[PDB]
Amino acid sequence: PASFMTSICDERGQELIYAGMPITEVFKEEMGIGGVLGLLWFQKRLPKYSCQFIEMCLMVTADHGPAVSGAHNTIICARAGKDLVSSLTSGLLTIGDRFGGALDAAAKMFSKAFDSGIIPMEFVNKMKKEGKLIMGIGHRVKSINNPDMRVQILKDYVRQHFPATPLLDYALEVEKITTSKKPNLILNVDGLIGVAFVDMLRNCGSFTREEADEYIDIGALNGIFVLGRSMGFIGHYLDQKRLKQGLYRHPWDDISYVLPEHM
Amino acid sequence: KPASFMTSICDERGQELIYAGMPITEVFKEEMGIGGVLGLLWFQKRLPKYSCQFIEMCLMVTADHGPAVSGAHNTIICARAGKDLVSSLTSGLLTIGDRFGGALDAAAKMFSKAFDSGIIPMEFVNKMKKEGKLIMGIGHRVKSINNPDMRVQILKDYVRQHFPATPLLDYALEVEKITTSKKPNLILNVDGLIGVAFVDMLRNCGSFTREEADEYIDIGALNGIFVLGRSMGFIGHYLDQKRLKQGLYRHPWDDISYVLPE
Amino acid sequence: KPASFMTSICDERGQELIYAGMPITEVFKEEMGIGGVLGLLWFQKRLPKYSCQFIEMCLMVTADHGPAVSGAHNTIICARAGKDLVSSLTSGLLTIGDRFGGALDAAAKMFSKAFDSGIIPMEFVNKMKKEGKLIMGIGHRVKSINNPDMRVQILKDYVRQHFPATPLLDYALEVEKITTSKKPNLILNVDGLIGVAFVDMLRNCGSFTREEADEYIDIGALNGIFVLGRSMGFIGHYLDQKRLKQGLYRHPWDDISYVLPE
Amino acid sequence: PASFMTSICDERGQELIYAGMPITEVFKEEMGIGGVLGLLWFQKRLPKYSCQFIEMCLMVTADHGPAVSGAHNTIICARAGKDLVSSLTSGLLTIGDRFGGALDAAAKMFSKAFDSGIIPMEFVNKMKKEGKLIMGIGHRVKSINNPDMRVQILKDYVRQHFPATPLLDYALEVEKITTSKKPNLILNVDGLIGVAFVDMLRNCGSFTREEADEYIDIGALNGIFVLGRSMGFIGHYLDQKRLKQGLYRHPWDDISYVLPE
Ligand SMILES: CC(C)(COP(=O)(O)OP(=O)(O)OC[C@H]1O[C@@H](n2cnc3c(N)ncnc32)[C@H](O)[C@@H]1OP(=O)(O)O)[C@@H](O)C(=O)NCCC(=O)NCCS
Ligand SMILES: CC(C)(COP(=O)(O)OP(=O)(O)OC[C@H]1O[C@@H](n2cnc3c(N)ncnc32)[C@H](O)[C@@H]1OP(=O)(O)O)[C@@H](O)C(=O)NCCC(=O)NCCS
Ligand SMILES: CC(C)(COP(=O)(O)OP(=O)(O)OC[C@H]1O[C@@H](n2cnc3c(N)ncnc32)[C@H](O)[C@@H]1OP(=O)(O)O)[C@@H](O)C(=O)NCCC(=O)NCCS
Ligand SMILES: CC(C)(COP(=O)(O)OP(=O)(O)OC[C@H]1O[C@@H](n2cnc3c(N)ncnc32)[C@H](O)[C@@H]1OP(=O)(O)O)[C@@H](O)C(=O)NCCC(=O)NCCS
Repeated sequence: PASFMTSICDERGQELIYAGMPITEVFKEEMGIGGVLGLLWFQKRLPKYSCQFIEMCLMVTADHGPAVSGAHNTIICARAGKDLVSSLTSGLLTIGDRFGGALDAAAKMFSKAFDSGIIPMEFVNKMKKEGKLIMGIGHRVKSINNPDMRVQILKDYVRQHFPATPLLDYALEVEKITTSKKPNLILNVDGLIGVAFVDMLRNCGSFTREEADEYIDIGALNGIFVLGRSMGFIGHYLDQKRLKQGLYRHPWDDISYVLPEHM
Repeated sequence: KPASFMTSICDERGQELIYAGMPITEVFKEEMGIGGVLGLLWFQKRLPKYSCQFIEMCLMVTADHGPAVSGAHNTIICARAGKDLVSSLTSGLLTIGDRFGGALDAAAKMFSKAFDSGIIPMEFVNKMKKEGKLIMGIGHRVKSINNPDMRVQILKDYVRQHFPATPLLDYALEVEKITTSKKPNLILNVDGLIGVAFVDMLRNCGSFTREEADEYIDIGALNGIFVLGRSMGFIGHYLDQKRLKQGLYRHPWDDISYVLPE
Repeated sequence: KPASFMTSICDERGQELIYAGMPITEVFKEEMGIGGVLGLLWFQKRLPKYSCQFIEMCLMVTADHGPAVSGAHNTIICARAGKDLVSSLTSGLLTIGDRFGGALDAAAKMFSKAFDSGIIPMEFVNKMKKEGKLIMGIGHRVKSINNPDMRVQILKDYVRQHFPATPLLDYALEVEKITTSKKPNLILNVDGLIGVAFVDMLRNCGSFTREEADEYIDIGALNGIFVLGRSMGFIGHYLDQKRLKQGLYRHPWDDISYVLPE
Repeated sequence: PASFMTSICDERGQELIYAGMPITEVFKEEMGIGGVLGLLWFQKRLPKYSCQFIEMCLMVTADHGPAVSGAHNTIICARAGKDLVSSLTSGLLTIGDRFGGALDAAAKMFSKAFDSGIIPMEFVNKMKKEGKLIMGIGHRVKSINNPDMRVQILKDYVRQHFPATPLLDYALEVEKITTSKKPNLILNVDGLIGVAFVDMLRNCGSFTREEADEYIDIGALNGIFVLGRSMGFIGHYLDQKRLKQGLYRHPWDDISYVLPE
């Protein structure tokens, strides 16, 4: 009896198959990278606007400079003379709850609040009372004084193409409240993509409510940022190889050593 | 004090994000796509549209090749071990670079070295057979002339229809005519096609000098293409094992030979 | 500009290296060993000799458990793909977690909470079984009451002979009597044994307050013991695959059920 | 035919075995961590002085502060709220030719020079003429004026306990020359451990010259630093969490953005 099960790709036959679509049909149907992601991650032929939204998400998350945790770590590996994969992975491993990997939790938290019937102000006050950070809100450098154009682009697309945007609308109401409290509490790219994907999955017509919930629960949304930002991290690796930057060592003047005494 | 880091690809400090000198709104207004964003971030060039589309086609054809290959299998094992997406993806990516996923790069370098040495295809084939070296990017387990690899056919047709010049692909196709005459399954395979066509894009699209094209190949651009493309399939395998509720795996002892010292 | 980083464990700025307030020469003069260095670097404490020796025993008993387990299997595949030592080690380490090798933190937390709350062993088990929650540190795929784990025996024997008190181990063993009477594979596994024995060590060695001991459990120190110990074996498997001249692995299709959508 | 082959550990029986030794015998013989490493990596019961040297190497490489590439990367992951393994791995992935991973190359380069009969001065000149860095030489902060006590501790042990140290003696002659040229060109911890392991493996009696050279070739020596430094990287992970350190973002003033116009 077979010990493994697989559903997404069959490479055994005359032609490669992605989720029951032979590769020739993938190209004949002009499915693009977004359509291939729809097949491999969601086992569906998603609508064109959904495929294009996926591609837009990969484009807008591609890079955000060398200062962020993962790009900084990739740059260090590259400067340590490591190979592409080691350097990329060293940076990818920083993606999580604080940096880049709040899409899953933003989708879950905003969907829960919305579906439960609580209004935006009740959601904000409940999270504050419980000491819970709102996932998908907040940014170290972008703010109401320095808005995030990636969020604007995504919003504009969703409004032009999506048949329904109730969760995005709810999250934008939350953002009006949080930014009035502190200017950095914007709806960040993780929050935008997360809530937009809930609206997309629930209303595109390719999924049942249970199927959409399963995709959010198993972590598909965070994958969008991982795949998108991998392009920028590889770009930083290549750039540092071209720049011929030597081994980095962090300066002692930026480190406070406070070791135990009387040992 | 002087800056310790240098960067050339992206500037997020302003009001509007910039990728290699193009503000993010312009990237979208010019319909650059994923391939154009790659050209900006990896090469700091605005590539022609046909080159951007070829890059996307490469990412589509390399997206996945089933669960049995080294990296997909390692990602599946992590997923079955209850790990998170990034850990599982990275466990599989870490298998890439030599015997798995390294042939795009190896084929681009080998064919480029032969072409740049000024030797003709027959001299190249004979030099490799004398040196007991396999030609990288040549050979398939079952495909042959008149039974093509469809991934090769699709990409090759696009490249020949859109690229102004394809001298390295032309050379590789001349090598294929010779190797297939020796053994019919010695076709130009998908690694060979992508490798040589990617070199032809860098050398002939007009955005690079030869020094820049050769440098991007040397520092690993084709390793990047395989990694970025295949990451999509590996994430897919992670999600699939969770969808299929697959539990912890432990390899059976009946498929392991234990030969410890006496 | 104020310092952006804070650190407490090692100072390499002076002529002589310092580990947690001790110059490296003093570490060797005091014969601290690997276990004593771990006490300094992970806990910033001087530990009794039996605690240091227990730590070393844990690292020795977790060093390896064959090539079939998730992480060793992944390391081997990665070595067979021609990759380097660190990539291959890390591909295997990334499988460590809730199902394989990384149940020490959760076992320590769940047994400590039950023990501290005064719940008797049967009430803890029945609760967990009624709730469908797995008891972390219980269960094994191949070891059982019919095939006992000698690593557990060795650890138990040491802890009972050398520790001043073993209340959490004693509680966990009462739980194991109950779970193994239900199903023979529901043994106290190495993750459970080390997890509870470390709680007993931290709480009763005299180097920690209860609050300090609870914090190190909370932040995840205990899983580190298995990661550090098993890294020796995974490096061993990497070297073994090179010494055995093992080639590229591909999982056999006969062991995979392809159920794609129609 | 079996799809996997293995020779280091057999867990199929009632009692676990490491390279032919049942786990109870490992403890009965007081083999320690160093002895277990001898079994799992070298398939040998090594002499006690070799086992103790292995343990000393793991102790001296355990940590070297938070500024080095790998510790820094681990710290960044920890500050990004990641788990232990992800954070450790992010730092281990920096180990290589420049940082922590020059033991294999130092052993190879020094062994091939020594065996070739070339004297230390002519080896230094030959590498300089060929534009090749001497692996195992050099350090960013340790120098003639800021010596490395780890190297001193290791040297003292090797001189007191090893039966023969010809490669270490040769490397120390190379160091005298390179440090006269530039103060940073010390024999670093990678070079010391690499060359000492060649002396250990060739002269402990457990290996033939062929077996000893194969170990250098497959890359066992780099594993000593990886295994040792993993303790320090885990220590940094724990430390950042205990210190409740938040998400890090590098300051823009320390980055020169030079994009195309
Ligand atoms: C991204 C992030 C680390 C940036 O935080 P920051 O700008 O450095 O802000 P600080 O951590 O200094 O916190 C400042 C204050 O804002 C509050 N705050 C920050 N982010 C918050 C959020 N998401 N929800 C609620 N309150 C938040 C803090 O609790 C703190 O309040 P206090 O003054 O009452 O203590 C943080 O907003 C966050 O963790 N967000 C959630 C994860 C996420 O969405 N990440 C993706 C963006 S990188
Ligand atoms: C796919 C592949 C296994 C098919 O080969 P095969 O039909 O099994 O060939 P065999 O191994 O049975 O060898 C049969 C003959 O074909 C030759 N041959 C096979 N592949 C060849 C290649 N790529 N270039 C030149 N000659 C080749 C062999 O040298 C042998 O010649 P001989 O009979 O004169 O000794 C093989 O072509 C291959 O591995 N190609 C990929 C090369 C590559 O890109 N490798 C990347 C990792 S280095
Ligand atoms: C290690 C582990 C995967 C082995 O599981 P296994 O032997 O393959 O058993 P299965 O997953 O097939 O489960 C079989 C039955 O035993 C039960 N079971 C297995 N582990 C259990 C646990 N830790 N607590 C309670 N019940 C358990 C299952 O609930 C199931 O019960 P059912 O017959 O009523 O449905 C599992 O015991 C586990 O996850 N343990 C907790 C994690 C841990 O401590 N890991 C370290 C050891 S590798
Ligand atoms: C560790 C290392 C990166 C530190 O370098 P550093 O002190 O920052 O020195 P720089 O890179 O600024 O180079 C300064 C000069 O010393 C020379 N140099 C540095 N390391 C050298 C070596 N290992 N062999 C010969 N010359 C060396 C450089 O060539 C340069 O010479 P130049 O001024 O004539 O161009 C470097 O010594 C090295 O790569 N060593 C080999 C790898 C190794 O053993 N690493 C383990 C220690 S972290």
